[PDB]
Amino acid sequence: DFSMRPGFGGPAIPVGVDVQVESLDSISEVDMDFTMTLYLRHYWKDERLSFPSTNNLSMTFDGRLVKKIWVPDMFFVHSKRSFIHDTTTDNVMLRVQPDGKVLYSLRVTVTAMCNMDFSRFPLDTQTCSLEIESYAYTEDDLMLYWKKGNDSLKTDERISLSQFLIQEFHTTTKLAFYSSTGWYNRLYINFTLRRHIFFFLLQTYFPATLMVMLSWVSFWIDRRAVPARVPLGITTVLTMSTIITGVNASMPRVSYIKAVDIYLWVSFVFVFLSVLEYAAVNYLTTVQERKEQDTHAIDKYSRIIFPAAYILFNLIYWSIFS
Amino acid sequence: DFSMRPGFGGPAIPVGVDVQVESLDSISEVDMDFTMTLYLRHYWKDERLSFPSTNNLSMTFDGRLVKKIWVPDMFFVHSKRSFIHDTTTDNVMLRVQPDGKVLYSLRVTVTAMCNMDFSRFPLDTQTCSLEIESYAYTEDDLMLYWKKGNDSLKTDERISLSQFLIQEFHTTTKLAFYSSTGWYNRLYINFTLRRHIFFFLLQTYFPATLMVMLSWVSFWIDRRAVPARVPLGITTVLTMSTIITGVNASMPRVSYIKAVDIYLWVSFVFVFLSVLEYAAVNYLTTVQERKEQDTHAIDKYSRIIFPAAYILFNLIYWSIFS
Amino acid sequence: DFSMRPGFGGPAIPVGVDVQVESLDSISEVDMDFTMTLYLRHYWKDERLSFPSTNNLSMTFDGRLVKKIWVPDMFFVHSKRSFIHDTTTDNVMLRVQPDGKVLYSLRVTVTAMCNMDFSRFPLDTQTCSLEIESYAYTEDDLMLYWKKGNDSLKTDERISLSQFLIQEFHTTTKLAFYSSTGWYNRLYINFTLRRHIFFFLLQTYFPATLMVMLSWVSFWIDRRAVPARVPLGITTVLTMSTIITGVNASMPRVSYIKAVDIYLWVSFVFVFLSVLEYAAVNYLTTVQERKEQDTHAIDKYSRIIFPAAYILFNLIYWSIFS
Amino acid sequence: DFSMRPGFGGPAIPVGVDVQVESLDSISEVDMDFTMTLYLRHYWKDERLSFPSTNNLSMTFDGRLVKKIWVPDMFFVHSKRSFIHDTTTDNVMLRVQPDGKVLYSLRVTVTAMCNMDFSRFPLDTQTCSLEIESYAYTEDDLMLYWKKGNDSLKTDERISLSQFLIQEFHTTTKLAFYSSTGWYNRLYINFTLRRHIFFFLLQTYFPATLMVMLSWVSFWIDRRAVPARVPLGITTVLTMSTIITGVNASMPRVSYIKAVDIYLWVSFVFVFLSVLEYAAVNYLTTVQERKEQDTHAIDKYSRIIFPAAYILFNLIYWSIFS
Amino acid sequence: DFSMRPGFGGPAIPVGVDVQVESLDSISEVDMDFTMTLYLRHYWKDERLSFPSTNNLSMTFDGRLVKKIWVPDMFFVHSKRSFIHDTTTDNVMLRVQPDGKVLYSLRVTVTAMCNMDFSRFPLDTQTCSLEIESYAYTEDDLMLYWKKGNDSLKTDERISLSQFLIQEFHTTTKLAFYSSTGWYNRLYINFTLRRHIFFFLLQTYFPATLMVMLSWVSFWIDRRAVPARVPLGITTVLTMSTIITGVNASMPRVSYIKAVDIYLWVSFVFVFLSVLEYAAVNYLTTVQERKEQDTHAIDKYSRIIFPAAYILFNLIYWSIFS
Ligand SMILES: Cl/C(=C\n1cncn1)c1ccc(Cl)cc1Cl
Ligand SMILES: Cl/C(=C\n1cncn1)c1ccc(Cl)cc1Cl
Ligand SMILES: Cl/C(=C\n1cncn1)c1ccc(Cl)cc1Cl
Ligand SMILES: Cl/C(=C\n1cncn1)c1ccc(Cl)cc1Cl
Ligand SMILES: Cl/C(=C\n1cncn1)c1ccc(Cl)cc1Cl
Ligand SMILES: CCCCCCCC
Ligand SMILES: CCCCCCCC
Ligand SMILES: CCCCCCCC
Ligand SMILES: CCCCCCCC
Ligand SMILES: CCCCCCCC
Ligand SMILES: CCCCCCCC
Ligand SMILES: CCCCCCCC
Ligand SMILES: CCCCCCCC
Ligand SMILES: CCCCCCCC
Ligand SMILES: CCCCCCCC
Ligand SMILES: CCCCCCCC
Ligand SMILES: CCCCCCCC
Ligand SMILES: CCCCCCCC
Ligand SMILES: CCCCCCCC
Ligand SMILES: CCCCCCCC
Ligand SMILES: CCCCCCCC
Ligand SMILES: CCCCCCCC
Ligand SMILES: CCCCCCCC
Ligand SMILES: CCCCCCCC
Ligand SMILES: CCCCCCCC
Ligand SMILES: CCCCCC
Ligand SMILES: CCCCCC
Ligand SMILES: CCCCCC
Ligand SMILES: CCCCCC
Ligand SMILES: CCCCCC
Ligand SMILES: CCCCCC
Ligand SMILES: CCCCCC
Ligand SMILES: CCCCCC
Ligand SMILES: CCCCCC
Ligand SMILES: CCCCCC
Ligand SMILES: [Cl-]
Repeated sequence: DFSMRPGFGGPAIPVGVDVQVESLDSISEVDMDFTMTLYLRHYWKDERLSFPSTNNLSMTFDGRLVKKIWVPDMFFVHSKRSFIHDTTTDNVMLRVQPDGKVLYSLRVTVTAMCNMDFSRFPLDTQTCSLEIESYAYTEDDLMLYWKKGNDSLKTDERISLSQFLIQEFHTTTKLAFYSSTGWYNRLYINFTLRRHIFFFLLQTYFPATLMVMLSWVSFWIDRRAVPARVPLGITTVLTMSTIITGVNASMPRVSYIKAVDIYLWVSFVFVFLSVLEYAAVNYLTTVQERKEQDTHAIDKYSRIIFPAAYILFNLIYWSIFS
Repeated sequence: DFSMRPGFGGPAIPVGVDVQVESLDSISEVDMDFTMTLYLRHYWKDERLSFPSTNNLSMTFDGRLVKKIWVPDMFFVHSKRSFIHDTTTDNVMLRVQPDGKVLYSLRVTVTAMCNMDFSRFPLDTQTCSLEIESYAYTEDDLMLYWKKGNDSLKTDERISLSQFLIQEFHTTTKLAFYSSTGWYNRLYINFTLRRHIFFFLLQTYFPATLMVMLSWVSFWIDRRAVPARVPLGITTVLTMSTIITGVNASMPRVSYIKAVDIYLWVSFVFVFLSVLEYAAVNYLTTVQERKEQDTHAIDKYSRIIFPAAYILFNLIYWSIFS
Repeated sequence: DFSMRPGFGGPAIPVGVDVQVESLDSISEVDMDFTMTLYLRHYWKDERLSFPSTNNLSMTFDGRLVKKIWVPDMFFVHSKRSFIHDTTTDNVMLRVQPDGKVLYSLRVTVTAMCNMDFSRFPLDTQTCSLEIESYAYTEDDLMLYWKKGNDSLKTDERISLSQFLIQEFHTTTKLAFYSSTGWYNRLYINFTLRRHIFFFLLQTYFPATLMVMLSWVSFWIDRRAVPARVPLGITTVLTMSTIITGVNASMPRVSYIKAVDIYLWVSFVFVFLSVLEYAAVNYLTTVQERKEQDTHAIDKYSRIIFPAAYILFNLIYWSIFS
Repeated sequence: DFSMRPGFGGPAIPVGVDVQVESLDSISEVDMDFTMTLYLRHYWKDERLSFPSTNNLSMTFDGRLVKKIWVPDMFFVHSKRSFIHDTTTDNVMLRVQPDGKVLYSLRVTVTAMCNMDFSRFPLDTQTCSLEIESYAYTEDDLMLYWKKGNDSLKTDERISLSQFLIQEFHTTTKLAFYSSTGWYNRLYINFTLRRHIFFFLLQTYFPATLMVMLSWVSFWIDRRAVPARVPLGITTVLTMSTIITGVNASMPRVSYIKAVDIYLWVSFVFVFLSVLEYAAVNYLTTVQERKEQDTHAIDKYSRIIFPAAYILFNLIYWSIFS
Repeated sequence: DFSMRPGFGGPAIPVGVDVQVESLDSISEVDMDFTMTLYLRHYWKDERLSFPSTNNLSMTFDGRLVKKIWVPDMFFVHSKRSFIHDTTTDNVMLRVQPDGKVLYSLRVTVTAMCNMDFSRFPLDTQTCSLEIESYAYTEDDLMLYWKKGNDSLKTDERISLSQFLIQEFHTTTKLAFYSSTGWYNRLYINFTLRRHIFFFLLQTYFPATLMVMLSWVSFWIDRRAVPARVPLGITTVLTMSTIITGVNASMPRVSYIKAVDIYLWVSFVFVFLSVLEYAAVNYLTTVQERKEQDTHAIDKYSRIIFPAAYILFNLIYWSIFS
């Protein structure tokens, strides 16, 4: 009866795992998941599978035999969807040796949930993992381990992504507990991710800075030229508002506060204050004309104060986000 | 014949349910649904499943036995789509004890319809539920209950969402009736949802307020400077219209009136009225010049009246939506 | 042989239908279809299904028996896609009575084609239907009818949609003909749909109207102030063009002429004419100065003529679309 | 052995086809394909299927018999995806007559590749086709033809599309050759498509034309009014650029040159030239003032030359695209 | 036992491949993959499949026989998803000759990963490939080759794409190694891709260039006209910012630096510098008036220097990207 595991009732059966990674097919920021294609290999010794031959060499069967014999039942923990490839036929392999050591191999694609924090965007780093576990059998019945330690993971040379950079592949293990079912062995495949920083500096942190620098030109124009100093500021407000909407249309769409939002909103406040400045100046000059019937003090102070505050802002901001 | 339930013809069979929640995979606002992955467990006593062993301990089978024996038929009420995971094999478990107490377990993902009201957006709170029912059998044949009361629900520590905050998981039960079929027992899994308010305050309720404040600067400029007071107002109208279209491009897309729409439209009316104000002033000054051949009264009254009305608006608005 | 219908060769077998509607899952305007989840019930009398019991009460089987016995073959006319739910097992029920009266029940989701006319958008009303027919058997072999007349349809209390309002559920029947196959009986489920009008009035018919009102302010400014009357009109053109593009980005995307398009284009023409007006005025004043070396007549006539024409436009427009 | 065709080894078996079209479900411009739902019927005479009855009338089986007997193997040439409907059961019909004439019928949806040329957009016309072929058997084994000539195609009265107009359904046949396999018979279903022209005239060819007409107003304003003639032109440039981006956001997205692109770019050049015109005029007047210390000739020539060139452009353009 | 290959234990079985390409269904730039539909053919000699007939001619079976006999197990290396077509029945063919030479044929669609570099966009060229391999058997058991060399690939005459141009189809072979499994034979189908350059020149490299040319007009306007030279520059900044956001909304969405980005950002810097220029000029004139109580030198130098620098930029840029 190939429904009972090898060594039933006695000690747990040692099953060993080997993995090779093919590709990383996609990543979704809004749904917080990633998709991967890999090869998965198993090993064990079963005597009901022995045969009399002198060759001392393995012999090959396929998926049809897999539905007759007994086989492990690993599954992917914290997955959203997976499948096994089937063209032009099932991507399954089964090799059987004279002494009874089986090898069993699959090709699969998995989508796995990854929790991500965007508060430092775009200067963040994300960490993700793939988890492997047996579904039905506890650690007293089935024992699970990496076949050759840290060397039981292999990775493909052309694995790439359009939005990210990948580094630091390694394996770990950990024991897990379910309250209604027991203690299970679990294996992990970990890696790290990062973005192209110097592109975001030019896409977002550059136009805003130029706009704030453009609002300071007003302090050097003659206060007598009202039809020239009034339209300049409000057009500058318009430009900055347009920019803040273009950046939002090109970003992934997240609804809590991010690093880049802070910088843009502060630049906006600097440009709004410049408009209030000249309104004060105009009003004071006008009441002086009325009272009686050279650069203004507020102009020659603004020319110093505004840039220095912006410089202080930048120092603190980049001390916090580094 | 494992087509007749245990206890056929006599009294109803008691079946008990246990649940553990894995993840919340996605939420759709336009279609009004959510997607969830969970583990589902059942329990009962059947004597046709007894076997002679002294061990007083459970013994394990899998999905192939499930197609031979009799098994409950629960289903998900008010679901749009669901499925059972099958890699690397069916995520199914079956454990059978010497006295005949069966345990049966599945891994599944469900999308369930949730009715939502957006009239208070973005200050709303949404309530959603998952419902479990037997398809074929009434309460006189099958009896359904939570195995250990309020403690029959377990939830994962890293359950998270990018747009929402989750709280208040608990269980309830209720009897249900179909007119052509009878009375059935139903179980419920309830929870609550909310948004990040202080992000929306800065994304939407901040730029508009600054714009209305910018339209008030006009009352302090000299009425003699026509080429300076005329372009200011119409450029301010342009800026506010641009803003009202950016917010609409970044929101989920709903076609009845929402809280945030009201605030934006009222700000728009304030800016339109400021333009009509100076047109009155200009016309009156001009006819005075013609008649005959200092700040105007309407200017020095507007400087008080406009801000006070806006303050009254804000008081009432936040008294209504709190 | 359960491949021959009950009453083969003699008279047609009467089969009766009962329906209960669960939810309306989605609607697509571009592809012209809707998606629905319902319960579907059948009834008939078959003697090969009789059994000797005294109970005078029905007894329950499930989907496995359905593959052995004979069963109707209804299908959904003018559907694009459908399916039967299968978690945690097939959503199928079969109840069999001592005298041989079978009851058979399914849970299904269907997407059905609905032809829609958008010429009156957004003041339109759409009518849609679900059609049920037997695939293989003509009216001389199988007879199909509603079990209890108008009362054979039941509907759920919380059926809702985010963009529409639903009303007027009722049933009808009609005989249908295929040229290569014969006459068949058909059943229908009809209902009506409508939009939230007073939201569209504020989203689209309000900003344009304010813009046209803003273009009339120019007639009251002094014709001597050229740098003040020239930029006003062209900025107003810019604002109206921006608005006409935002509305188009927020609508469903249809490529023939709709009611709302007409109103927007007419407003655009009014604003373009205002610019041509002042160009005439300026030119005439200038040639007068040249000839020789008070309000202009065209100004004081425009102040009356423009609003009156707009009022005439609105009267006719709302007499046509009501 | 129902694996050998009727008439094996001798002459080819005549199989006849009949078709009725239900709906046209969708069209994709970017991927260049369309999706269709239809009924497909076959006919032939097989003697291994004869039975002794006097009725001289056909008798009905279904899909389960289809898996036992022999049946044709038609397939859809140049399809991307297809399927057969299966709710509430397989949409399959089989009718068998006393003399052995079989009728066999299916309901299916197909997506078929259609090659399209967009160079004349939006004044184009597209032609598409559906192709039917036998997969395994050459013209010496299986003979394929339309059952009743041009009358073997039927079409539904409410077939409609939201973006197109459909006309000219007819059938054709053609012999085809594969180099590694042989000569096969092929059947075709052809039709024609077109757009709503007079909507595109108003959506795209109208605003641009008004803008070019607005740039000509500048020639009639007094050259002495620099602060009035300078902002007019550059604001007009801004408006035209905005328009050219809105049209691009509402079109299907194709990356070679189209008819409508040409018209928009030429209008853009006309508006840019108007700005250069006044710059010349201003410079010449200024140097005249300097030299010494009425309408300008370039103004009164532009008033004639610009409109006449635009009229010439329109004549040629509509002579080419008609 | 048709589970052992022909020639088991002795020498490897020679299997030969032939391919014909139907269509190229789609391409995704963000996910870096392409989708293809093709016919795939195999050949070999097996004696357990011989039959006694004099005809010296092949005889036809179908997919049902394929599940009984032994058959190769090729698969698609570096694929994301594939499938075999099944309407109206499995697209499978099997022809068997008196001497035992089998022919076996399939119709399939595959999506295959293609690594792409966008740094030269839009002047890039991409190279892609399709790879074929045996899953279970090494080169000592199964030998794989192209049936007729370079002539074993055929391609369809109407293969086309909406965004690209296709050229250079040819075949290659290469031996491959897996560390846990052995050496395998691999076949390749290669081709080349390119874009429509002269469309992108007009869509992107034309408006920016005109804008930079428009910013140079300012050097020829009289420095005394402040209300005419100040609004011109800031409106030009606004126009250029708008343009840079429209291009980004119409491109595929990639997050590292591309060729076209560089050109746009440099144009932006030229327009910002023009505004700073007149601010210097105005300030110097004003202090001169104050000191004392003709074209400026910076104006007549700018008129030469700005265009020459832009010309130098273009020379270098097109020397680098050619
Ligand atoms: Cl971010 C934005 C506008 N939005 C664009 N899309 C959605 N909201 C905004 C927020 C704060 C401030 Cl200070 C200025 C601006 Cl313009
Ligand atoms: Cl909300 C909008 C424009 N739209 C943008 N997308 C769709 N409509 C609008 C509505 C009312 C008022 Cl008072 C002002 C404006 Cl700008
Ligand atoms: Cl509706 C549009 C521009 N488009 C925006 N998206 C696509 N086209 C338009 C059409 C006619 C008139 Cl009179 C004015 C305008 Cl602005
Ligand atoms: Cl069509 C476009 C801008 N784009 C908008 N989306 C993508 N590019 C443009 C092209 C040529 C000319 Cl002469 C003027 C303009 Cl504004
Ligand atoms: Cl490209 C962009 C704005 N963005 C539009 N969408 C996203 N960012 C920008 C970047 C650099 C410079 Cl110098 C100018 C501009 Cl306007
Ligand atoms: C979490 C602090 C946000 C501060 C935003 C300030 C915007 C001017
Ligand atoms: C709105 C501007 C008011 C300026 C007042 C300045 C008083 C010192
Ligand atoms: C932000 C500028 C403040 C200038 C204050 C000047 C007081 C004399
Ligand atoms: C939540 C961190 C806010 C940091 C603000 C920094 C302002 C310079
Ligand atoms: C339901 C009341 C809506 C009021 C909208 C007012 C817009 C100015
Ligand atoms: C359009 C402005 C008219 C202003 C008239 C004011 C009469 C008191
Ligand atoms: C909204 C301002 C009204 C001002 C009225 C002044 C009447 C003298
Ligand atoms: C439907 C509620 C409208 C509330 C309007 C509040 C205006 C201050
Ligand atoms: C079908 C009549 C359309 C009229 C459009 C008029 C646009 C100014
Ligand atoms: C382009 C404006 C011309 C105005 C001419 C008016 C002649 C009565
Ligand atoms: C649309 C306004 C026309 C004004 C005509 C005035 C003729 C004296
Ligand atoms: C096709 C109907 C056009 C109606 C135009 C109404 C103009 C007032
Ligand atoms: C194929 C000719 C294109 C011409 C484009 C001209 C744009 C000004
Ligand atoms: C940039 C404008 C220069 C105009 C020069 C005109 C010489 C006839
Ligand atoms: C495009 C207008 C050209 C005008 C030339 C005038 C030469 C005196
Ligand atoms: C490729 C056709 C170009 C036609 C240009 C027509 C310009 C009037
Ligand atoms: C990799 C060099 C980028 C240079 C960008 C310059 C933008 C002004
Ligand atoms: C912000 C403009 C300052 C110009 C100073 C020029 C000194 C030579
Ligand atoms: C970019 C223009 C520089 C002009 C310098 C002029 C120095 C006299
Ligand atoms: C990474 C290549 C940068 C090339 C810059 C060229 C500037 C002319
Ligand atoms: C905004 C500056 C105000 C200065 C008041 C003296
Ligand atoms: C004259 C003060 C200049 C300040 C520059 C930061
Ligand atoms: C808009 C203010 C009008 C005042 C009339 C006296
Ligand atoms: C002079 C009146 C000022 C009012 C500020 C709200
Ligand atoms: C646009 C008005 C023109 C009037 C001609 C007398
Ligand atoms: C003086 C005429 C006013 C007209 C208002 C509609
Ligand atoms: C742009 C017109 C220039 C005329 C030179 C005489
Ligand atoms: C005075 C010339 C007018 C030309 C109109 C096309
Ligand atoms: C921007 C030009 C400055 C020149 C200083 C002499
Ligand atoms: C007078 C100098 C002109 C320079 C044109 C590039
Ligand atoms: Cl001025």
